[PDB]
Formats: sequence, structure tokens, C-alpha cells
Amino acid sequence: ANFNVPKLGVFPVAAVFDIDNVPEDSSATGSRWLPSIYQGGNYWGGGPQALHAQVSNFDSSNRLPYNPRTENNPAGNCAFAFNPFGQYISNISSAQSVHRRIYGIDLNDEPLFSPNAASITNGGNPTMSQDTGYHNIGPINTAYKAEIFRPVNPLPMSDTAPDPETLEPGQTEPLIKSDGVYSNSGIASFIFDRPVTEPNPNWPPLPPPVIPIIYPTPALGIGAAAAYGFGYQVTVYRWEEIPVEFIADPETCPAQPTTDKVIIRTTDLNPEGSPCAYEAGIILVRQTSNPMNAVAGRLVPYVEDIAVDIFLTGKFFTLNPPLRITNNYFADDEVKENTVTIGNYTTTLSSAYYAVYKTDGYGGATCFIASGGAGISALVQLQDNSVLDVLYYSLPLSLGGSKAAIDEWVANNCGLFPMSGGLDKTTLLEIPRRQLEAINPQDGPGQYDLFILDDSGAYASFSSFIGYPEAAYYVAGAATFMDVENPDEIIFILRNGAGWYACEIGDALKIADDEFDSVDYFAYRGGVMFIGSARYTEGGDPLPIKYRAIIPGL
Amino acid sequence: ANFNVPKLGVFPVAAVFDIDNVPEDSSATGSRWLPSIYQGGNYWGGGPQALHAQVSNFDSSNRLPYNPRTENNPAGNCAFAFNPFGQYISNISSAQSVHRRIYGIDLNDEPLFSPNAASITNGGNPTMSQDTGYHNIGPINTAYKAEIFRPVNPLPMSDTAPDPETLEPGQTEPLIKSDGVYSNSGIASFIFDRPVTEPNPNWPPLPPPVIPIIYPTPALGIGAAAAYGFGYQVTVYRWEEIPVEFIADPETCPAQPTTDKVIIRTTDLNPEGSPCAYEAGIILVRQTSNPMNAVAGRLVPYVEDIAVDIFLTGKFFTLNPPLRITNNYFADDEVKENTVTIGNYTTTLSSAYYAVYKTDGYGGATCFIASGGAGISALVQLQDNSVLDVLYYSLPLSLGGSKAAIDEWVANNCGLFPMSGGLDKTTLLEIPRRQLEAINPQDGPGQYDLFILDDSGAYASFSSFIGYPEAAYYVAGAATFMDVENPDEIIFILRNGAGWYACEIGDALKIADDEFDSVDYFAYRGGVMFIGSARYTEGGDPLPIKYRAIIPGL
Ligand SMILES: [Ca+2]
Ligand SMILES: [Ca+2]
Repeated sequence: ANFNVPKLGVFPVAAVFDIDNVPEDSSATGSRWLPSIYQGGNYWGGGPQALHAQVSNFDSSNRLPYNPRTENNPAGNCAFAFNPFGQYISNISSAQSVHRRIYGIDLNDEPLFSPNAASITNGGNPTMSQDTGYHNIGPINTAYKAEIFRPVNPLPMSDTAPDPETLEPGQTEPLIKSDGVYSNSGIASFIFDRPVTEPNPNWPPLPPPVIPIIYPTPALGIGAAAAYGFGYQVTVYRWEEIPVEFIADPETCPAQPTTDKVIIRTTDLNPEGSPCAYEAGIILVRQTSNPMNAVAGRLVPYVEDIAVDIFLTGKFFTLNPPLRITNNYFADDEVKENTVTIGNYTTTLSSAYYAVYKTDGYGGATCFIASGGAGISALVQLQDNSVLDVLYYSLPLSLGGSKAAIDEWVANNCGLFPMSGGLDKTTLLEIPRRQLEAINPQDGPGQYDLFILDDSGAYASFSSFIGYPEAAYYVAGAATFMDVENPDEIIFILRNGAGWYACEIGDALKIADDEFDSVDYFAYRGGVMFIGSARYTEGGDPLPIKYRAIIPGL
Repeated sequence: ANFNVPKLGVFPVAAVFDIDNVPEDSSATGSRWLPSIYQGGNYWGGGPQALHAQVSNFDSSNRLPYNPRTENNPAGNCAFAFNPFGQYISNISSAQSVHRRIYGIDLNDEPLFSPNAASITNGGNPTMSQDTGYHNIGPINTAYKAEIFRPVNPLPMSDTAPDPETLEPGQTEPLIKSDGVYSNSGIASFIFDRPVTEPNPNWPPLPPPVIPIIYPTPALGIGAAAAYGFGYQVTVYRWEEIPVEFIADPETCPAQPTTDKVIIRTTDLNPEGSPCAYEAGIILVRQTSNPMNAVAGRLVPYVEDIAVDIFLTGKFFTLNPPLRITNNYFADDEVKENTVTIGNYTTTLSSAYYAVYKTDGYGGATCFIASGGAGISALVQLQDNSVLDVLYYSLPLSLGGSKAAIDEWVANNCGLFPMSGGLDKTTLLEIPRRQLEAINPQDGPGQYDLFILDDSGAYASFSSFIGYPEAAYYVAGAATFMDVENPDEIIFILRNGAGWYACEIGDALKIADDEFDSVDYFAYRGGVMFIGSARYTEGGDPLPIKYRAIIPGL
């Protein structure tokens, strides 16, 4: 819906000041502290302050561990979602490791974890990376480390052949059944801001409700997970004895081998005796210190299930291109230059693909910077050359690197929108509600209602504006005319849309007779206007930008 | 030895310029681009350029891998020596691992390496650290990784009891002899700029002379070493047979157990036969598909030596506090501010303990900075806000953090010395040869000869100087008088010690009648003098420093 805005008057000039005590900036390169009239889409301006972000060359060494900032982990610095998961797949090989490990056959043995590839890619929002330097199972590198192996049920042991001297059946580890049934562990998902916990079996009424098993280390991007039910089968041998009996010559041995006992046939020439043929598989053990005291039986095989829960950790991170943000502004009658870096900045690769800044005009600024068109980005709170806070986000690929789209995303996820770029001139000056009011960064009902300023048709449509929402006004600079004999004017719009005013500054911009400086850089703060004017020579060479300060009567 | 220096004259002033277009600096905080007359010991000045180094807060995450810069590894960035070494100590435990590993009983088994603690401490010059995240042998973390296990001689195998069906003696791994002899590996020292190599057995005349075994990765601080002769003993069993013979009823078995053979006694009721008692230890194997075809013998134990060479890598680093260097200078009639960072600078902890800068007056500078009084330091080559090169050193503890001592050390190891601080006034102006000549940073013969300037007694002994060796002169600023009615003068000394000149600048420093500005900041470049004068109010409050430029007639 459209809303007419009447021109209520012309604010006169109360004073004009020069600014000849500042670093010289090339009219060809731009002002280091004053935003150009073409940069409204990069700001939520608050004064004569300018920012610029640069991206450092980077490699796989510049890592950002997954340290999620949550109610449970308020010290984390990652705002983007990430939910990796995987399983311990059961097969002869992995089962070997688990078996040798739980039975103490070798404490170095460990099964390799199988992460779900897609969960690591994380939809590229952002693309995550597994830190394979975190651990190694022998010659194999892996981003996962099994912390605890817990058999669901006590590990069984098989008996051995009775001891010659003791006549006692020993013990040994069951034997993995190669052609047995393998069950994969359940789904193991990593958590970073709390420990893995199992319901306290005694919960109602005794505390605590849950029992922590293992803990993650979010600062190092280490998550914690539980992979239940890893299963495989083993063969257990139980010694099942059969009676041993004696007979003596002349009695004869059975015509057929014995199957339910062993018979020992004694003679005169051999009072000790010799056993009658017995079914293969039967084991006879003659006690050495009393051969006439032997026992017999078989080591019968039994198939059994071995289930184990495995708790493990995983190390993750994403690439994070070091940044360098220049933050310069005017104050105390001089220019304050400030620089700050994030990460191990080395050499500049380029300027940041996207960057929007909300400033207070005094070195204060909260910004959103994405080195690329998608992926890792930083929501940064800063003051001068000091980084107060940093929270990372990720720009979805579905934005196709669209400034307009990104603007809305940043608006919706971070409450930031370039309020300084709404003014435009076609047949008349116009600006959507959102920017004019400059209070709600998000799109919404009435947010796109158009405020059209009556009596502004004389201005050129190619005029460019950068506005400053302060107090009752939205002050935007750069209403230019097709006729240079007509000096640029500053526009003062009421944020309630009641009406607007212009401020003719033809005098302040007057260099020669019938010749004025154009407004190319503009800012408004504390009721003071700051102007920057491009400059060149008769020949056409770039010169230092002209800086003035103009105070309007309000 | 002393050398008289006559006053040859007074250079007049050819021109005076003001500098009112620069950032305001507090007379209480200092000039951001002009070295104070009290900072000669911090520079080898070349113009109106000032540097300052800050140290960032740091923890164990700020690591500097041991990457030595050598003819073989010119891309390395470490100049300090480091020679870690250790051994693989032989004992039942480590031997177990080596045995199970070389015989393939388990490829995850590995012996832990024992580094020589003192070699890691490295005399604290600097203190090195082992990266235990590099590898793990099961639950144990270790900065070392065995790459190759190479038995000095083919691994022996012991025979087993002949197979029932096949009647063939098998094989199995020898048995480690617990109470055996253990030999430690030889001395294993890590190298970083080349691979470990063994003489090519065929060298004369066939190439290459040596054979690379394993390679280090200096960029990651990974060294490579060879630990020869790790030794332990094992018991090997060789199947030594004895003949098997038959006899038949009525013949009788020997009265005593057989010790050199086995006798099988057949009968009518048992055509197969029963063996006559035989010495314990003897093993009889009756072929199942022909019991009358059995063999006998013993599994005789033999002690043997097992030696193995182990090649391994180790990951090392030292703590490296991120740095931030401000580099500002005057040029093109304005002040050029530049900042640069090294490492992941976060928050400032303090100013660098020690720092000396050789400047060219145009943003160019090569410096030596040590965040602390001893330890890791950086030799840095820079231009404006760009780090050209960085080479790390370590300041020996034996310097006790002595500026004077450090100065000499830096002089001797890096060819850098604060040439700007030699001038001094007692009864007369005086300066050692080294600084006056400003060509050889190191101490040496004649380097401490004193040049005394005649006719300079009127100056105050509390005068402070910062000199600039350029072309034929050593221009130092700040010859002050006890009587303020007498303005400061700049001293121009000939580097060949032929004589000196003064430059009276009472006019340029004249603010009021019978009142002048004192020279508090000074620099000389391209025949132009740059002055900074402290300022205050009648009340005594700090004001902006006054800056002028004075050209002398030469
Ligand atoms: Ca337009
Ligand atoms: Ca003195």
C-alpha cells in the first residue's frame, strides 16, 4: 500500500566546517571513514564510520571446531546446526576386534566406525570435516575413538580339557563363529553440549534421573555418541563328561566303540589297563598321580550371542577463512583508524563476498560477513580494534549468493538488515516502510508499503542514496540534479511518514562561481552531516577527497 | 682508544614546515610515527617511522612446529637448534608388542618410545614440546609413531607336533622367553630436513650412495629417526624324531621306559598294538588312516636372539605467542599508519619484552622481537602492513633478560644492533665507533673506541639522543641546555669522525618571546629533519604534540 509524504519545508544551514586534518583519500579509491552514497545496501548506518572485510588465504589448517553455542554450552561459538551419525557395522573383521578387545586378548584392537557420509556433508550448510588426526587404530587414521565397550550380558567362557595332574577342566575364550550372525550397532548420533546418558534404572524416585556415560569436548569439536547392540556370535564349549568304567582280562571289549562312556580293560601284564575303543570326539584324561583315577567326556560346542554397547567420541570441524576488518570513523575532530583480525590471518585472498554493518557512528559495529557466497559466515560484535564477540553461521546454498536473498536470511537469522539503502528516485522519492521506519529488520506485513514523497520530482532519477535512521528522521544523502548549476541536497524524512524536508547546502558545496562540489560520501550523526566530494584536475586526474561538516537548523 | 672530533661549524636552516594534518597524539602518550629522543636503544633509525610490538594472550594451542630453515629445507622458518633423541627400551612388555607385531599376531601392537627428557627440554632454548596427539598405541597417547619394523635376520618359526592324518609336523610362532636377555635399541635421533638413510650396500660404484628409509615432514614439525638393534629372546622348538619300532606278544617290553625310541607291542587280541612306556617328553603320533604308520620324537626348545631395527617419526613444536606490530611513518605530507599480525592474535597480554627495529624511513623495517626475556623470538622482515619473512630464534636464559646482553646476542646472530642510541653527553658529547660508523653491528676491535666532540661542553648532561646514520652523517636529535632561553640543537657528526656540526633551530622552535618548544621526538631522512614537541596547558594538562619539518643547509 502507498502512503503520500508531503514536503514540509527546507532546513537551513546553521554552520559549515572544513576537515583538512585527515588522511588523504583518492577520489579514485574512496573514503576510508565515510560511506559512499552507493553503499546504502551495505549498512544500517549510524555515523561517519566505514567498515571493510578482507579474507585471508587459507588451507585445511584454518579450522573451526564444531563448538555449538547453546543454553547448555553458552561459551560455544557456532550457531549453525550439525548432526553427524553413523554405526559400527558388524562383520568378521570388526567382530574380531571387538572380541579380542572385550576378552582382553589385545587392548589395542578396536572396530572402525562407519559415519553416514551425508550427515558429515551436512547439506554443505556448512560442509563439515572429520578430524582423522584425533585417533588411530593401528595404521588406520580415524576421527572416531571408542571410549567404552560394555557387554550387554556377562561374557561367557568355554571349558577346556581336564588337566592331567589336577584332573580339572580349565577355561579359555569362546571362539568367534565366522559363519555366524552379525548385528550392526544401533544408530549412534553425536552430541556436543551435554553428556551421553542412560536412564537411571532407579530414577523414580531416587536421583539422578539419568546417568552420564561419556562427555563431549565442544571446545575441541568433539562429540559423544552411543552405538548400542553391536552383535556377533561365538561358539562356547561345555565339558560334558561320560562315566569311565573298568573291566579285566579275560573279559572282552564291546564289539563296537563306546559312545556313552569309556571302558578301561586291565590285564595281568598291564594292571594299569588300556581303554576300549571309544567314539571319536571323546576325550579321556588319565590322572598322572593315579592312572586308575581318570575321567572322560566331550567338549560340546554351543552357539551364543554376544552383544555390546560401544560409547565413542568424534572430532569435527569446518574450514574457517581468517578475516580482517577495517573500522574507521570521524570523532574528536580527527579520523580514527582501527583494524582487527580473526584467526591466523596471513595474506589477503580477496574482499569478503558479502558484508553488512550496523554502526553507531563511534567505532561500534555489529556485522555479518561471509567470505564466500555460501557457507561459513561470522556474526561479529566489535568496538574500534577490539572483537567483543563472534558467532558463526552458514549461508545456505539455496541462496545462490544472492545479495537480496542473503540480506533477508541475515535479517531472519540475525536481526540485521541494510536499512541505509531503501531510498530511490523515479518520478518521485520513494522508500519502503521497513527501511524508513528502521526498527524491524525482517520482512512482514506492511513492511513493503511504499512511502512516496510529494514535490520531489525535480531530482534526478540516477541520484544515489545512503540513509541514516536517527531519532525522528531518516537522513539520506545525495539528491542530485541533471543541471549541475543546481547543487545536491540532503533529504530528511520523518520516520512516522508525516512528511519530509530537504536541506539545501549549495553554499557549503560552492567551490567556484556557478560550480559546486557534488556529495559523493555521506553520513549523519548527532545532528551533524558529514560530506565527501570527489575531486579531479583539469586534465582528469584523481585528487584528495574534500571533506566538510554541515550543521542543519532543526 | 679516544679520538677527538672538532666542531667544524653550524648548519643554518634552509626552510621550516608545519605538520598540522596528522592524527593528534597526546604529549602524555607519545608520537605514533616519530621515535622519542629516549628511544635510540630501540632503533637503527632511517626516518620518521615508529614501530611497536604487542604480545597476544596465548595457550598451548598457539604452536610453532619445529620446521628448521636449512640449505636442505630453505622453506623452514626456525633458526634455533633442536636435537631430540631417545630409545626403545627392551623389556617383557615392549618385547611383547614387537613380537606380536613382527609375527603378525596383531598389527595394532607397538612398543612405546622413550625420549631423553633433557633433549626435549632443549636447555629451554627454547623449551620444546612433544605432540602427543600425533599418535596412540591403544589408550596411550604418544608423540612418536613407529613406521617400519625390520628384523635384522629372518624370523624363525618353531615346528609343532606332527598332524594325526598327515603325519606332518606343522609350524607356530616361537615363544618369547620372559626371563631372557633384553637389548635396548641404539640411539635414535630425529632429523627434519632430510630423510633417514642407510649406506647403499652397493655404493662403490653403483648409485645412490645412500638409501632413504623414511622421511620427516618439517612443515608439521615431524622428525625422522632410526632405532637399531631392539633385541629380545625367544624359544624355538625343533621337532627331533626318534625311531618307532614294533615287537609282538609274547616278547616283553623293556624293563625301563624307552628314551631313544618308542616301541609298540602288538598282540593277537590287539593287532594294532600298545606302545611300551617311554620317557616323558616324547610324543607319539599314530597316523589315523594307518595306525601301523606312526612317527615319534620331541619338540626340543632352543633359545634364539631376535633383533629388529625400528624406524619412527616424532612430532614436536614450541609455544609461539601471536604478535601485532604497528608500523607508522610520515610520507607524502601525511602519516601512514600500518598494522600487521603474526599468528592467531586474540587479546593483548602486554607489550613485547624486547624489540629492536632497523628502518628505512619508508615503512620498510627488519626487526627482532622477543615476547619474553628469554625463549622464542622472531626476526621479521616487513613493509607497511605486510610480513615479508619471519625467522624464529630463541634468546638463551643465560642472558637474564638483559637488554644490553640481548642487544649483543641479536647483533651476533642476526646482524642487528640499535645504532641510534650511542650518543651521550657528560663533560662533552661522546659516542662509540660502532654506532657512529653504523656499519658493523657486532662488537669487535676498535668497535668501542670513543669519539669525543670538542666544543660541546655547554650542552646539558641530561640531554637524550636518538641518532640517524645516513650518508656522511650521524644525525642525532636533542642537545638541550640547562637554560631554557637556549633552544635545543641537532647534532651532525661525520661518520668518519673528521668533525661535527650543530644546527641551531631556535627560530623553528620559537613559540613565544624568550620561550621555545623542546625537541622531544626526532628523526632524520633524505636531508630533512622531523621534530615533535610536547605540549601542555597553563594548568599542566597534556595537549597534542607539535610537529614540524626542518631543512638544514648542507
Ligand atoms: Ca532511481
Ligand atoms: Ca649524559
